Amino acid sequence: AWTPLEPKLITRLADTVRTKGLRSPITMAEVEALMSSPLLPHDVTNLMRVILGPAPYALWMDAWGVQLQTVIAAATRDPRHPANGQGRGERTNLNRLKGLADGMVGNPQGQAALLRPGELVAITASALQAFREVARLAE
Amino acid sequence: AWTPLEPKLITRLADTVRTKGLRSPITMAEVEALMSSPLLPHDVTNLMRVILGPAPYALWMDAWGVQLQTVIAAATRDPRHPANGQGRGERTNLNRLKGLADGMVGNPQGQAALLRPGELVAITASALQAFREVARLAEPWADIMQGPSESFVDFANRLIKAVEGSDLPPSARAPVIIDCFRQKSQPDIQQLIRTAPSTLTTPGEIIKYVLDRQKTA
Amino acid sequence: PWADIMQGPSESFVDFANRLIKAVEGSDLPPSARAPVIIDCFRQKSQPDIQQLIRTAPSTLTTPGEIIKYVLDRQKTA
Amino acid sequence: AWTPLEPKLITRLADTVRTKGLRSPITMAEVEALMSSPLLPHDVTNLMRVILGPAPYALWMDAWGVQLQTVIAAATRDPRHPANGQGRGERTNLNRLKGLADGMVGNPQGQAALLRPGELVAITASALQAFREVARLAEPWADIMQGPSESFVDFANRLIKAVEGSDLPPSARAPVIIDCFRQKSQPDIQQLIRTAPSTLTTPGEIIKYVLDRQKTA
Amino acid sequence: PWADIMQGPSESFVDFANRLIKAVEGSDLPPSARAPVIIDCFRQKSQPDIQQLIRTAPSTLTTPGEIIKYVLDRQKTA
Amino acid sequence: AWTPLEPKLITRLADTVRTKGLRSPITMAEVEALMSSPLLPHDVTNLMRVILGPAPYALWMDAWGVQLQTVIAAATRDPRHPANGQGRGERTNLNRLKGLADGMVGNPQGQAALLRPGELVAITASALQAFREVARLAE
Amino acid sequence: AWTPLEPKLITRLADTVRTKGLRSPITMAEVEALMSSPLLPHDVTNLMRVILGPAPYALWMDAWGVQLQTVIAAATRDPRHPANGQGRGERTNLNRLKGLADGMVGNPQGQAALLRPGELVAITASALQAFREVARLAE
Amino acid sequence: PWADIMQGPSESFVDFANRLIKAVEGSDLPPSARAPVIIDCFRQKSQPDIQQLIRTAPSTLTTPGEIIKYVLDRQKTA
Amino acid sequence: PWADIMQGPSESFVDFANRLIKAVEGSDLPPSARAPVIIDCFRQKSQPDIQQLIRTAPSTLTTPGEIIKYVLDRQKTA
Amino acid sequence: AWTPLEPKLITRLADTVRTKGLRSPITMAEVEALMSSPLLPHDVTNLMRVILGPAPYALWMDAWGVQLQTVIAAATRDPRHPANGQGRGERTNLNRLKGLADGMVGNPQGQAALLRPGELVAITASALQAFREVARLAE
Repeated sequence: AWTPLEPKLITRLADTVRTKGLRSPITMAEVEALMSSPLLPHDVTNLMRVILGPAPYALWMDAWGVQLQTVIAAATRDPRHPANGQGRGERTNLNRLKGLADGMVGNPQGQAALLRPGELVAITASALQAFREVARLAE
Repeated sequence: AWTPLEPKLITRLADTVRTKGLRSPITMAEVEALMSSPLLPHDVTNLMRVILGPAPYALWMDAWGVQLQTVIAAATRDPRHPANGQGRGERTNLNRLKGLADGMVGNPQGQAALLRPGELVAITASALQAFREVARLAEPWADIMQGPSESFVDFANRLIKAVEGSDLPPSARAPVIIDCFRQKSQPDIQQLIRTAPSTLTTPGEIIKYVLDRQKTA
Repeated sequence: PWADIMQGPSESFVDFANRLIKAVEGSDLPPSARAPVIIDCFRQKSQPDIQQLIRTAPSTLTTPGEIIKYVLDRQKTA
Repeated sequence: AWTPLEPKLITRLADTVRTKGLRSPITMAEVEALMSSPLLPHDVTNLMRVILGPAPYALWMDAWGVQLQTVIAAATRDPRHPANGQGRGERTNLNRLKGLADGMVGNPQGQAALLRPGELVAITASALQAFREVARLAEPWADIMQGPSESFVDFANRLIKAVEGSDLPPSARAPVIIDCFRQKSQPDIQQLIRTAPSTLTTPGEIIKYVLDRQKTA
Repeated sequence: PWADIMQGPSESFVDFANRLIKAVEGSDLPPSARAPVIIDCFRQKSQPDIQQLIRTAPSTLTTPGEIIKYVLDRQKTA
Repeated sequence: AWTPLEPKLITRLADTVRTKGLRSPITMAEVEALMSSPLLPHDVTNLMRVILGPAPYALWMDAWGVQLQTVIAAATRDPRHPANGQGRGERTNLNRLKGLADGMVGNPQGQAALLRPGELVAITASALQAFREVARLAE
Repeated sequence: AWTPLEPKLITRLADTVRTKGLRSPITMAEVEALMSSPLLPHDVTNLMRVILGPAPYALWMDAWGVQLQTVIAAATRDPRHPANGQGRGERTNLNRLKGLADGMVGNPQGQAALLRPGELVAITASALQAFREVARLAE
Repeated sequence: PWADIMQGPSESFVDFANRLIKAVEGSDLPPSARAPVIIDCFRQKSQPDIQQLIRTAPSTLTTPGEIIKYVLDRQKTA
Repeated sequence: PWADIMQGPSESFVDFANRLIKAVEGSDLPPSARAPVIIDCFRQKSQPDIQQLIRTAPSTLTTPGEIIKYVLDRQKTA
Repeated sequence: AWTPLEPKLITRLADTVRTKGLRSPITMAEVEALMSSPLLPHDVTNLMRVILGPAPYALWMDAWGVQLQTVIAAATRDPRHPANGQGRGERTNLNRLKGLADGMVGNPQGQAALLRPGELVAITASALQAFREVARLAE
């Protein structure tokens, strides 16, 4: 069952990003805090939509896609990925990682249903690395 | 039984509207949050009275009336409305939607008594759409230039904001943002984008490239 | 005092409308005299650009909300 | 048997390119007209030598080579090309397409002898696409303003020309033209469009409305 | 002469309309040609502020009286 | 039998309108005075032709037509109008009110013959209201 | 069988429109000349694309649509239109007039196949009236 | 004379390239010396804005067509 | 002191590079920290024309010699 | 046995480079003179360290590396290089050309011991071409 993040925590994090900036160690610590439980693509996408401005959000979408593509290359380079399965029918496509696959587009409940925990942690680590890249790039 | 919304949440939402404005995505998210349970006309009316100023409140009353009238036209166009009933005696008049009907004027308890859940959700959706209209109305992309002293991320933020919060179709925002990056964004960055050995086909890619190769100053 | 409210040279129109409606509704006027006063104050205050914008209205505006909507539509973006 | 194109038609086409330019729709129509029958490499080469200046001719040679190389890649990707044959001995090399193969260099009769009709039509389509590329390259919408003394039909002509002859998708031209009519087109016409009792949702409708209610001066 | 009548830079509109209607009705035109001439003289004379005011009329004005009423309503008070 | 209004009274009223204007209470009182007996369309038309300038006269013709049209709408909304009759053959057309009907065009005697007293008082009240509108509009 | 108009005549007409303008009587005579035989929607559309600038072409598309809509209203007001038939299965839709119907989009040969001569003359008269409107409007 | 050709202050670049290629190919140079001369004349003529535009080319341009394409891409729209 | 070295407004780039490399190699830095410091001093000193020239390098320059070669190739002849 | 170049000749060559520059034909002739006998990597490296400034020395190191890499590509393209041998055990690596191989780093005697005469002449020609490139580049 999907539970959304508190809008109070999200508002506090947005104001933190607004006053301290993207690169302060306190901001990265707060992001790591709100990046503790494995989030669904819907959660991370809306979180970055709210805390980041328009141009940093575009940059972050780009960087997140690139990092997820690196993850999928490593996944096709190793059939023992915690997102993959043993047979070929469990291979994870980027539509399933970005939340674009069938039964997931716009629906967080179905998303949480079909996604694997390894998928969730890989998406989360990818999003964190992308946030780091964009923060280092913006300023 | 009617339970009022917390004045603490209402005060926080009012201050959010006061600092961030009516159109910020955080404000719309907060309104969607306080618009979660189906509200009675009394609740939404007092909520908009408190969070909105006088002139936006007048505009919102107008827009809410218009949207409720569209709803009632659709209701008389379909006898299977969740606010309607099967017989003609359950047809829902605008006095019952705006809370003006008999046994409802000024009394939220009686309101909650006589109203249907379909009535409540229709009123709530109408009020949300009216709030969106008024927010879009209360507060030009083709006039945006990068100032001589302005940084590029500020210019990109301002431009993307003005382009996405405008009347363009959703499928026309990215090409417009790109072509505005290319023609605005004073000639140093113009030449920096022009002499791109790779083809940049996304605002994010253009922003990344410019941030990499920009003249540190 | 409502009759002393003017739209400043740099003030936007929604702020002026908010201030004016506040001062008119929080005053000693009868309830049935607020809308005509708000309209006639929109027409005579609200510095001559908006005055001419309201004057040359092909439609007849008979409500403060309608005047506000019209002015917000056709206002000089600046 | 090879028959040359009339020098009268070629002279008329050259003067058309000289007065109207490379990108006018009348010029492209005339080129399509003289590109009706499948031409031999000699014909197209001499035609572009005559109608184009030196620098556009260099650009066109480059673009024609690139397009022919794409064609030959598609040909090696499909043995059923109308220029190819079934066996490997009919595979078509770029020397045969550009007219550089044995028995063809400088001789149009031998050229017409050895060439295939599929070869001819592929060469012709390649040359047409290369001409389009060079024409788009040889000669900004977001910088167009209506001058203080300029009429509105001239401004609309210039703006529609620059918007349709640009890199925008076809589905993004009308909204951009409308929003440029609204934000450019100096504040008298801006206010004239703003105070439109009807909603104008097409550049033609906006042009008609403005032409009706414009300030005669 | 009616075709030489212009609205002066400082003249009001009712004086200009009076002068023009006087000169048009007291002339050699047929009776069935006075109203169209008066209208088309209101549109082309009557210095460009009122010209643009008549041009941007959301309704179609088909009578000198209607044009006079419209202009008197929406005129720039000065 | 039709009796014309005195040109002396009309000249005095015209000079009153010329010096005091259209909107002064003395002018409206004088108009009410000369609007005492029910006038035929000929009388009111010539009166407004003489006392009003050309442009106010055009405005007044417009306003008089509009008010007479409102009167005729009320008349078709009530068959008991003092201008109407009981049967449908007495319904009053605008040609009969404006003096344009058959046997009335340009002839005040025939006008006075065919017109009803209710017709006369309705025409008179309409003309007075139109004069008020034009006076409020001119200045 | 469809035969295109000569590009020489079209070039001469375009230069006539360029030097004399849209409203000169010589230009209207030349347009009437090139509007002699009933043209297919493809022909008139390309002709106006070539001879008219971008903004006059937009205006002309609007006016042509309006005039064709008036024609279709008259057609549904009279089942004896030379474009219509006797039964309801021959009723002519605007997709068939503007060349947007099935089997006609972009293909002039199929266009000439399915279209009626009454359809062609109605389209032609509509286009001529639209050209007149736009010419009167542009200058 | 090819060695006397300069790009005028108001002249576009395609006109200058046309004139230069015409004068170089219609001259007494050997056929194998036209391309290097055209390139080195693009670099030293073609007033200093385009000179600096060609100088700061991240890629090496080794053909008049490539230089023309690059300059047409990155030229200062004016 | 290496951290106080700036390229003068009139100084050429090879003189500035010579002075900077001299002061960096004849200082108290470890041997493994000279190349990164020389690069980052080329990027932040070396007045903004050369700063932008190095910034907009389509290739990644990872050595002082490569930076010097690139700048000498694409420098503004003056 | 390794014999160093005279510091008197090196001082004269350094002053020649200082007064005449890098590109003068007299300077290139002097370099060709001091480039007569096949030099060990130590000799050429110290020579360029002394006669060239810091920035030209960096440029020259770059160019020398590139030219030596071209030489090693030609060497792997032909097993009959005077630096190579017949078997695969005599293939010459860039560590042996730049003097970085085992038993050579910093020791000119061991360098002269293990190096081949073909190796020496290839290194020398590479260094001369690199000097020419840097001289053409510096001014």
